[PDB]
Amino acid sequence: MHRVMGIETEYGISVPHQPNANAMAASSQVVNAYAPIGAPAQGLANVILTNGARLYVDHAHPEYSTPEVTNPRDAVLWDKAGERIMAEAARRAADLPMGWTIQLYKNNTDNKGASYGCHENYLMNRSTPFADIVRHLIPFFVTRQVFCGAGRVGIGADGRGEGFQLSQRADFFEVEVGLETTLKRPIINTRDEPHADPEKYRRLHVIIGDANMSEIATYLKLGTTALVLAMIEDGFLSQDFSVESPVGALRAVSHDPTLRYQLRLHDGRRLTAVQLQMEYLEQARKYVEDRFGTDVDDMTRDVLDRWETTLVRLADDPMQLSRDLDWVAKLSILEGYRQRENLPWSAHKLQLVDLQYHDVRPDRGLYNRLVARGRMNLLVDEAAVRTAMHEPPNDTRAYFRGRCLAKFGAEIAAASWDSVIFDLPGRDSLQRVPTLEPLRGTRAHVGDLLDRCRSATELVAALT
Ligand SMILES: Nc1ncnc2c1ncn2[C@@H]1O[C@H](COP(=O)(O)OP(=O)(O)O)[C@@H](O)[C@H]1O
Ligand SMILES: [Mg+2]
Ligand SMILES: [Mg+2]
Ligand SMILES: [Mg+2]
Ligand SMILES: [Mg+2]
Ligand code: NA
Repeated sequence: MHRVMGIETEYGISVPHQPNANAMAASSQVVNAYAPIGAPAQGLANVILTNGARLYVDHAHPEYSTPEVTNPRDAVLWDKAGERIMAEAARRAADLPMGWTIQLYKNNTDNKGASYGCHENYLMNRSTPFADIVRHLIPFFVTRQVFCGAGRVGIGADGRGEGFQLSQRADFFEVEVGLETTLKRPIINTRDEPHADPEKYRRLHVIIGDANMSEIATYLKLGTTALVLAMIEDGFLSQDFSVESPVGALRAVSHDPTLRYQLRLHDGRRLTAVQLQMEYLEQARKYVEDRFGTDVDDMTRDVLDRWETTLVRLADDPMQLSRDLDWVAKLSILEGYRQRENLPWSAHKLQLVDLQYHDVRPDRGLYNRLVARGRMNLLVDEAAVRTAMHEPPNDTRAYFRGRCLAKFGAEIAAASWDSVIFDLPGRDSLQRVPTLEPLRGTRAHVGDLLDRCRSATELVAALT
């Protein structure tokens, strides 16, 4: 599989025993405690890291945005590195004089009414009609939470309805299509800031997904979506999967973790979320055969196979997926508490456990404690994750960005997705090197050049 993509994750943040601590100040401490090993991004803390990622305060939250990658396995890897970066940043923040003790959560709600975002970004061709993107992604986004959901205790935006639901974010979305990300949240966000030539490219800005801990969930989330987008772009999909009341269906699907809720399609068909997902899987399979046949790459085949297998197991018995899906693993933990301690779904302790699942600390987060016991299926190994904290992917412009920050960090004034700004001794003016093509500036393009250059001056000279 090959499509430029990236994940932004806004982290939940709290300062224990300082319950009214200013969240912007706490977020700033986190980012500023990690900033010694990045460069300012082009008045809150906002930096680029040597792995090509952005780390910044997005109003009330610290946010980590992966470098651009080309496939869902690398998306998992550099997104997981972001969890390690957040944990280390909070650890370092506490070591600084007057530093606060700050807890961070890779989730989407504080269970107190606030909701924050885990955004997926997908490079698309400008020539794809946005109406087609909307028509074909709304039913997919409504139903993919049967394997993408992270689980949530509490029903409704204020979390006071009693029960468990598939997704953290479903209750906070109110419209089908629109521009905002924090109010009147739209299933299809229309932000158009491509960080590339807008005549050729669109960055599809997806805001509906829960942050996932499980690598299988993040992999399926990004991979299945990317396959659906390939069908949209070519014009492959003939069927109209439109659902009658998309916002209502998003919530109803989430509120039924038995996976029996039947959606009403515009054509009167009644399908479960799993069944509509199966119709997307079967279309994906016909599309890959028609465009690739037996020449399908191994990662595309793996995503197709895992997507199909997961849907069959969800239909048979979702609990056999506890090593794979966040909502299933979390539900398993929660049902254990309900059995051991005779707790109803409204018990406050279950909302604490819900949040603990997402704690970035290796010994305190419940997902991390499952991984420590080898109880979750993983796609990458920890050695690779640690490397990915500091080194970029080799096959996007993040390579050029991250390696320049590592090797020429003394001469970088700022950087962003679309440029690196150099300060050369003896040159009066700052030197802006644009990086407009997401697939230029790879190790194949510039690895040897960067190896050879001993200074930013030699690099900048070579590029003009
Ligand atoms: N042209 C593109 N196509 C797809 N992903 C992109 C593109 N440019 C940047 N990205 C990815 O988009 C995300 C941008 O993060 P951020 O700056 O937080 O975006 P936002 O403008 O939504 O806040 C990153 O994960 C980055 O890798
Ligand atoms: Mg962002
Ligand atoms: Mg944000
Ligand atoms: Mg975003
Ligand atoms: Mg932006
Ligand atoms: Na936002």
